Amino acid sequence: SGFRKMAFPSGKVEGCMVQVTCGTTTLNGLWLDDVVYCPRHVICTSEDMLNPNYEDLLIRKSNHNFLVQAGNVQLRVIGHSMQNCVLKLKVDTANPKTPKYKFVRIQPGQTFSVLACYNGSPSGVYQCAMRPNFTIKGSFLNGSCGSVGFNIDYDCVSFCYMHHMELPTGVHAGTDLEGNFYGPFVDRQTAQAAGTDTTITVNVLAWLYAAVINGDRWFLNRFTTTLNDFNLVAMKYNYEPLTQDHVDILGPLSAQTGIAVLDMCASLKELLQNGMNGRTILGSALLEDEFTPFDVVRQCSGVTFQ
Amino acid sequence: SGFRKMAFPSGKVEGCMVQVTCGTTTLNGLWLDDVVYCPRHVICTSEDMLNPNYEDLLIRKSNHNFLVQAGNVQLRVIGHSMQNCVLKLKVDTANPKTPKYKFVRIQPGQTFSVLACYNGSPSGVYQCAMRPNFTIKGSFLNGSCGSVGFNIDYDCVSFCYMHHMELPTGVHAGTDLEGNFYGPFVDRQTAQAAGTDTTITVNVLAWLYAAVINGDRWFLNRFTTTLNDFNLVAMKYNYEPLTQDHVDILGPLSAQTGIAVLDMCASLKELLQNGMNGRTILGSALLEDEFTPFDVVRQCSGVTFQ
Ligand SMILES: [K+]
Ligand SMILES: [K+]
Repeated sequence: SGFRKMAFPSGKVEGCMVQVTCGTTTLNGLWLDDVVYCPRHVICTSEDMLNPNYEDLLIRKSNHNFLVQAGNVQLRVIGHSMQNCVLKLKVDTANPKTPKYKFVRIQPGQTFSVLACYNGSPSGVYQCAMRPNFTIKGSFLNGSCGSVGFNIDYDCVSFCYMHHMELPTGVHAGTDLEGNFYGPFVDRQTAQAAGTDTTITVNVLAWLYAAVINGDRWFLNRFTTTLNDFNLVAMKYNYEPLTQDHVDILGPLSAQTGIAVLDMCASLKELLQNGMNGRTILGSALLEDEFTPFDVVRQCSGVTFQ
Repeated sequence: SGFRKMAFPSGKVEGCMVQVTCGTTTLNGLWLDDVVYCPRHVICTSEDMLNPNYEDLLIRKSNHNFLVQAGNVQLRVIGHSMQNCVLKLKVDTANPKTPKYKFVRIQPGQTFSVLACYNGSPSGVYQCAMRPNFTIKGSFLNGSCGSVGFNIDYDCVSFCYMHHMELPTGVHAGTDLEGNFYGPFVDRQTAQAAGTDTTITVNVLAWLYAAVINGDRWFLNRFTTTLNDFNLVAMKYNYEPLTQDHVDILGPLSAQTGIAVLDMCASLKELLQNGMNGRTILGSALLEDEFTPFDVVRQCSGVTFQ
């Protein structure tokens, strides 16, 4: 049946993307009801970016400083405010294509779909994980800022990411839709180090379950382990600790397959210690960690969105 | 920066997906204007599937044998015809969300986005390649049939694939939207072997260029090669021949990077012979072959879709 990096359908988000311009900067905004959300660094000039006082930069701004274009339609800005690192432009028109939505702060490990946009227009869609160091390994270019990450549950878009910057290492950083950065990052052009990145253990386990559902059973072994003994081995290979909450979320998959989580953990332990011996799991020679337990179920069970 | 399996935005295709039921079988249909396209095997019972006479099975069908549901709206079937292996159901309502579209027959190695659907509702979107043996390595479950593959150019959806079946090996086969199978496959439950699958060489090269654009240069070596000497090594590793046309299509990327195609070929030759020495290219320990030269440009240049 197969297994792919599978993104949510993008239709609901496509109709919310607009172009926002201020000064010398154009980037993307999210148009929901009569508000457009975008990164507040759009108000900065190059020189402002080095040490911006945003409260003061925004006071000196007027509604007429902001050009918002939805397709070939100018939206008139009739108000502006700042929530943390997000700019909220109140416009004269509610988006008639506003979907059901919420703003959610995700945790490291968790995944989301990215609708990469330039000039308010979608370029493509791909699946991403919030890395344990609060960066994402996206595919983004100049002008991508304001592009959002999202999950869909039924008909409800949960927006969890807005793109703000690329770090020097070529990885990406941003906020929830309430404007709070994931990670120790600030929207200021000043050197800022990403933490060291670790592997998302719960996701590697989820993917091993995916492999079992798709037939691959060679890595299942006769050994077992305790959670603590597993985490001790994990730590040494730069894997995130496995928590009881992780074990619980892997429940549905353990039930579906009949293999218990601690059994799978022992299977992973061996994989970490010995390697794969030039074998592949779901076409991969590396252990893949950008699929959550929910992602595997959704794909392996055929969950749909309406 | 960054490089991902990036799918086209799915919005334009989402609004064309419907549920088609006949007998006890439910699968997906593509609703364009007042026609719904779906696999004709929807008219077969399990017993019919072993040796179907489609002309005769269809004569014995009436419009009222087909239930089409678009969301919670029943579309009334008022006509039916068969074009090769695709069923065309004429319905009472033109799709108000019909996009600009064409039907295109793609070639092996070319890529496309898949909107996996169940019960006329989208589950997810992912990027696919037409394998050299005319199969696709999709992620599809029971009820996925009628799901389509597509590219977008500007505002125009080019439909290139409709899903019909999974082979025993777990790979997938289907038709263009005129109903002609890609490959030597038939919509009959009778043993059908996929040809031996080879690696899409031009795509591996395109991806190596992507890797260079993103920094990775460790695999660039001091050697060069002729096209023929390359193809001799390629053949031995189950790689498709590299043609002059392939060399020409890689031109833009060779220009962008400054590395000539035959130089990159030599870099690949060594990778094939020695392996990767536990190193990775764009996060991968395997050579990836599901990105075309165009795909790399689009993603690395930031092409957008109206
Ligand atoms: K600016
Ligand atoms: K070389």
